[PDB]
Amino acid sequence: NPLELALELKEKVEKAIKEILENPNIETRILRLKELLDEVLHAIALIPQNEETRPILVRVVVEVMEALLHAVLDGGEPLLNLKVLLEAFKTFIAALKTIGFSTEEERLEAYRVLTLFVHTFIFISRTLNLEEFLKVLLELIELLEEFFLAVPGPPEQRRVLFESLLQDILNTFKKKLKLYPVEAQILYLEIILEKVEDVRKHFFEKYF
Amino acid sequence: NPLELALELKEKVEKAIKEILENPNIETRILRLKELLDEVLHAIALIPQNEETRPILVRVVVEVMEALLHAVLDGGEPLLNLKVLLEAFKTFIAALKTIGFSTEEERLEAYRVLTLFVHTFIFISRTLNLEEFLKVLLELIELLEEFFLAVPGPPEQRRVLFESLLQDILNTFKKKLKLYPVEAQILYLEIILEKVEDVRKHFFEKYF
Amino acid sequence: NPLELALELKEKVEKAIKEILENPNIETRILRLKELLDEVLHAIALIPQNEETRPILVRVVVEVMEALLHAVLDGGEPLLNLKVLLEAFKTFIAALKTIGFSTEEERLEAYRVLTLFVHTFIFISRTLNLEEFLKVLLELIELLEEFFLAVPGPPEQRRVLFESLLQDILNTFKKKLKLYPVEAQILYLEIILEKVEDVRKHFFEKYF
Amino acid sequence: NPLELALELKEKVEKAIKEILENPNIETRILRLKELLDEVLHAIALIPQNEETRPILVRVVVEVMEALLHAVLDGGEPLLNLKVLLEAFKTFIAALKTIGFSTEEERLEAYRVLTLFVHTFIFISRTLNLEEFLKVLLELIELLEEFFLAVPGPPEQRRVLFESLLQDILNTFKKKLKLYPVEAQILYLEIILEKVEDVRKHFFEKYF
Ligand SMILES: [Zn+2]
Ligand SMILES: [Zn+2]
Ligand SMILES: [Zn+2]
Ligand SMILES: [Zn+2]
Ligand SMILES: [Zn+2]
Ligand SMILES: [Zn+2]
Ligand SMILES: [Zn+2]
Ligand SMILES: [Zn+2]
Ligand SMILES: [Zn+2]
Repeated sequence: NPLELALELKEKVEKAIKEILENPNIETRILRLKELLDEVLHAIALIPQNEETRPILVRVVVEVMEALLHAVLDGGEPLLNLKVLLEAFKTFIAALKTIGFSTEEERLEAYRVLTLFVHTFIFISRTLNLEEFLKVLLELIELLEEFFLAVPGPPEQRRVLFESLLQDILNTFKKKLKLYPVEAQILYLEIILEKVEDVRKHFFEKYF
Repeated sequence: NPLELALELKEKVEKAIKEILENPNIETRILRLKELLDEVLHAIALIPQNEETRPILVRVVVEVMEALLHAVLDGGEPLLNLKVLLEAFKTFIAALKTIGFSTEEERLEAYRVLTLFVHTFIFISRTLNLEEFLKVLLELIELLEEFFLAVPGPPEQRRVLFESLLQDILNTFKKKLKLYPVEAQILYLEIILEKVEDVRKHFFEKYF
Repeated sequence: NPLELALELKEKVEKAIKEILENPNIETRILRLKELLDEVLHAIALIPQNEETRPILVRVVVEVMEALLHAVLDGGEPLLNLKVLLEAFKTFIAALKTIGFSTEEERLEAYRVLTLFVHTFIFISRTLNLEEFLKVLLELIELLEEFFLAVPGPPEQRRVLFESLLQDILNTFKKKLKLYPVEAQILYLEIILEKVEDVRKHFFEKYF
Repeated sequence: NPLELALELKEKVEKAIKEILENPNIETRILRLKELLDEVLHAIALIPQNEETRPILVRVVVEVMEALLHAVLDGGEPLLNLKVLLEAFKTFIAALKTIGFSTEEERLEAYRVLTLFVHTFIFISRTLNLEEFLKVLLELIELLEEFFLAVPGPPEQRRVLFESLLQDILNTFKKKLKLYPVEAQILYLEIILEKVEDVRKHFFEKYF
């Protein structure tokens, strides 16, 4: 019966998270959390999927991702943390795709997780230099587009959240750029604005 | 149901403001209030929006902005406070645009908040020197134009309030300018008068 | 047929300007207008060139440049706006060179655009410090020389307009310099006077 | 009959483009587009060449290259996309040489595609470091020379477009160099100016 499998997977994930959080090494915590996320994805892949189990899997994946975000916020080199965050976010999108969403509560949970991820990524990536900043920001924008193409729902919130998150990214980029001479402003502002306009156009063509 | 979500968001914001206010550090209070404003915006973004929730969201945003203005008025460096005020007020326009306005009470509350913001900004920016003074006054005028383009309503009040606020800004600018030799008067008076004339022309073309 | 191509280019530019002006972000407006100028230059390059098309190309370029000047006058950091104005003016000179100039009406339109550019540049550059002021003023004088060498016509107007514009620049420079102690007067006044005398001598040798 | 072969090749290419654009992975999209371009070249190689088929082949090659440019603009490591762009542009030149050019419309289409390629390449290569920037710019200039030697036509447009593109490259190079200390300016400005002067001299000797 699928429901019992969902409960046993939930308990297994809870014990695994409790074990991993106990470890003193922060980098070890991050790596084991990423591996746990991948194993959770493979576990959902095997479990039968239906109405009742779907919210259970959604919640368990949300707990894993939130725990990983909190752990990656504690310590570590910023670049390694950002790369692990990107890989984990790709796995998160894949898990959300295979699970599928029906109820509104799961949609709101995923949207909250996305907002938390965006804020955490911006906060961590604040400390880098210019080139890595631009690279990670472009990767974040692309993954944002992929996630908004992954979760189906009403288009109004789909538009509002995308606009708000792109505005957050632009504000952070401008804030960072104001620390550099006038010449770099032109180049990097042009690059970021063109990328944002392109992704906005792609999304607006999609939802129509 | 949207209403219960509105109430619960209100309560969360109330204890959030209460907690943050007990913090001893001033700069921490300002920064966390700005974070709370942004998170509130993202919260309304997800909250289903209809007739009854609209006033509740307007009230909670008004309380957050008023608390931030009072906290900013207490202590801190002038320029940093002004920049945080500008960012938070831009977020305020974004939140008001997302919410939408129907009733007159919400409109009057928004106009009162705008008046409070303008007076506080002028009072704080009084202490700076002419270059930063002129800069902050210019983006203050631009953000005034954006806000008055954001909230729809009757045009007579939208004209009278704009004229009064521009008069306040001009009086403050003249008061500050009267401390320096005659040469600066010409240049800076010309700059400010041209800017205010241009924004007035833009608004008067808009509402017609 | 060249005439139909000129008309379709005109129409494309009009909707391009209409779309661009709609955007809320000021910096995006400025950058996209600069790209529109460059693409207009490239389009004119391919367009077959003859009598009737010349006025049409002169108009469309004039409208694009005027819209960019008005947009730049609205908002933005002074230095970035000035630099974008410089590159746009270089593109404008190149476009005027490739188009060719026969009729008097197009000449008067080009001279009016040059006067507008000079006044706007002076007004915007008023707010900078001495070093940036000197740099931007010297670049402005050099591009003025290039433009007056780009558009052929009767030499009396080419002399009178050059003298008037140089006088405007000198008056603005003196007005700005009167804010600072006596020592800076000697240095920067000497630099600007020598530059102006040199460019005047070059032009007067040229037209003879 | 050659005409039916041209239509069937057109339909095959449209179906292939539609299939490739569907793929989620961006790098796969780029690679399959490049392979499609090469296979298209081999297809025209076998296709009998005459008057009516020539415009059809020009159009289909233009669509393939435009789709590849748009896909390359979406995502990927900049250096990889630049190298793929260089290889695809070489293939594009070879295809244009094999097809031949008689009508003016095909010439204008090819020139527009060249302009799009130059702008996209400059925009993408903006983000690299100094040495890679210089290398890719030199390869771009060389391929520009080859393309302008590939498509025959009137020499006036051949001159104007070359001058405009070289000016674009020089402006971008100066803009990037303005981010670095004074010593690097000398060396790299010298290298780029000598290269562009040499290629201009070669072209001017050619067309005479
Ligand atoms: Zn795996
Ligand atoms: Zn922590
Ligand atoms: Zn936010
Ligand atoms: Zn107080
Ligand atoms: Zn007042
Ligand atoms: Zn160009
Ligand atoms: Zn204006
Ligand atoms: Zn092959
Ligand atoms: Zn795209």
